[PDB]
Amino acid sequence: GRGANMPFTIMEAESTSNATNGTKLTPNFKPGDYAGEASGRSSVYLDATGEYVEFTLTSPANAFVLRNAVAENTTGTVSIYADGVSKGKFNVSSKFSYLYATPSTLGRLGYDNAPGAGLTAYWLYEDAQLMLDQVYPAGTKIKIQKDAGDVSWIYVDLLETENVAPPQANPDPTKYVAVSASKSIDQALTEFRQDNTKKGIYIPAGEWTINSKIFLYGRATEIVGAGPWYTKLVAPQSQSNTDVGFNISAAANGSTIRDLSAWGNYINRVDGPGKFIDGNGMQNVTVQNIWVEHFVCLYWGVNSSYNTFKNNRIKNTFADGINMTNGSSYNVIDNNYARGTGDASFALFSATDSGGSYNVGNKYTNLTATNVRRAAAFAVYGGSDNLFQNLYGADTLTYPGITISSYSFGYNTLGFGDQDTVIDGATLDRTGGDFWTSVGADDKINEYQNFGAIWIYGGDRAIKNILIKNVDINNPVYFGLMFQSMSPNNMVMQNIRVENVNINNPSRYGIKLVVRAEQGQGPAYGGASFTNVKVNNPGISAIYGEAQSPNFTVTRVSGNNW
Ligand SMILES: OC[C@H]1O[C@H](O[C@@H]2[C@@H](O)[C@@H](O[C@@H]3[C@@H](O)[C@@H](O)O[C@H](CO)[C@H]3O)O[C@H](CO)[C@H]2O)[C@H](O)[C@@H](O)[C@@H]1O
Ligand SMILES: OC[C@H]1O[C@H](O[C@@H]2[C@@H](O)[C@@H](O[C@@H]3[C@@H](O)[C@@H](O)O[C@H](CO)[C@H]3O)O[C@H](CO)[C@H]2O)[C@H](O)[C@@H](O)[C@@H]1O
Ligand SMILES: [Ca+2]
Repeated sequence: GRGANMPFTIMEAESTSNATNGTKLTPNFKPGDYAGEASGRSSVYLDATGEYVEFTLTSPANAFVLRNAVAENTTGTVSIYADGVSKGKFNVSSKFSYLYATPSTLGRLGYDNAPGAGLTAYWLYEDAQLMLDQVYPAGTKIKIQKDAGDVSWIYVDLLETENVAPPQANPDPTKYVAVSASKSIDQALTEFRQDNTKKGIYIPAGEWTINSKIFLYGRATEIVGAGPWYTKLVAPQSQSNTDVGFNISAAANGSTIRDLSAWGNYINRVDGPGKFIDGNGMQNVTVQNIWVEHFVCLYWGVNSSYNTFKNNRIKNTFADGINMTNGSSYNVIDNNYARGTGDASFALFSATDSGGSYNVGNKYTNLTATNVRRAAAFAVYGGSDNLFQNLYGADTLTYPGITISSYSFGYNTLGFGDQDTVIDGATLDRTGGDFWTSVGADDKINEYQNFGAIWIYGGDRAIKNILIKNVDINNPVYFGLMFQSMSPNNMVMQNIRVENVNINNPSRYGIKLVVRAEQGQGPAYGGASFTNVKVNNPGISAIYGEAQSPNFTVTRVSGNNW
């Protein structure tokens, strides 16, 4: 009931509703582990010819996405059956998975694709997409099976199913110049610009190369596809880390991109390039119903305002999904789905290194973000008057479900401003995790620093006016809520409120006031108010750190069972 409303249905392979003659992993929360990195922290291991997982369709489907893990540096197949009749072969491959690092060098996570001595493999799961020539009814038994000739072994994590409409044709051949076998995207855009009666271009079903950053200028431009399953923009797969996509300047304010998919060719993170859409001051641009993969980001906006991001799918990128800096204001990020982003899936960063003030007035609504391969599902870094509402986040590999931080990351930065940053209506399932190193740390349980479902981090910038309300935190890895001040700046927390929050079976505490994260770090400064904040069945205590935090005040307004 919370998050994005998407046309596809996700079914976990390990659900005991599904018959299998293979191996269900028992869950853990461990990076670089096939259960830890899986959706729902488990998957079904198919290991020998004839092993299968049998799903039952709850909704008709003609298209299927298998999130899976196969061996490093292999491509192959796994079989799919409909009611016991074999119907195709998924094309599975570890070409975009397996990024290498070390427990002590987790800052390199996402950047290094080559195996080497002493390196652990992370980011183990990738996706295979398959469309079948039949719409199958609900109640169909869809069997994922390892036949002779299929890959040696495979971890089956989940299957999304979708009933995909037929491809939409050119809305009007007189108003949209058509990409074709003889006409490239670039050429169609030239003809559009040069003929004032055209509203833009139509990209039809098929696979179209994008080896370029396509700049949209001149006037508001409409870029329309036949559907994400049918219109595929394809970065050249023979190459790697090719910066392609769209750049939308202010000349093309009011432009539209919709109903297509873009398949990148990145195999590791690169900082600078790699965004599918570049927003430099763009305004009133609508990005709608696109499906992006294997880019660094879907979108990175710079001082772009009044834009709409609606119904998109962001899967398997190497850094953020959607992020915005430099006074990017009054944008609507509504009804988007993210899975397997390589950094925070949905974020707002008030960086001012390009002459912009606060990110203000933005709305991040009906969002779903799972399997965050690094950092948080939702991250808010400074800003003012920004709303995060009706969110579902789950299975972060390393970090909180929600990060609220005034840390500059080394840039010219504004902290939180005069109006509340609000987080209203969130469900976070199995969020938090392990990252960085915990040398000299208090409350030390392992090699790493441990992160609660929600992290309130005072950095080197002001941290104030934060309202967290109507949040359900189910089985966090460690804590529900975690308050932490960076030393030595010791920025004081004012006007933090937590209302109607349930923390269900946190393994350690429901509330952790960080006392010494690291050598050189001290307790948190400021305070926070608590109303109807319920901690149910903690592992150790309901709240940790109160007595050791003399510079932090806990205001128990009412309703608190701790
Ligand atoms: O305005 C800051 C710069 O943004 C771009 O750089 C990004 C990098 O800084 C980095 O961003 C981090 C990001 O992933 C996020 O989750 O956490 C931090 C704060 O929210 C960010 O610092 O990596 C991103 C992906 O490669 C970069 O997009 C611009 O390219 C750069 O010119 C700006 O200076
Ligand atoms: O995955 C989180 C981000 O990683 C990178 O940014 C780093 C900062 O988050 C930060 O990390 C600190 C870490 O070194 C250790 O000291 O713990 C601190 C808190 O307990 C962390 O805040 O600082 C580093 C230097 O600026 C950054 O390397 C990526 O740049 C960013 O994209 C990620 O979102
Ligand atoms: Ca699973």
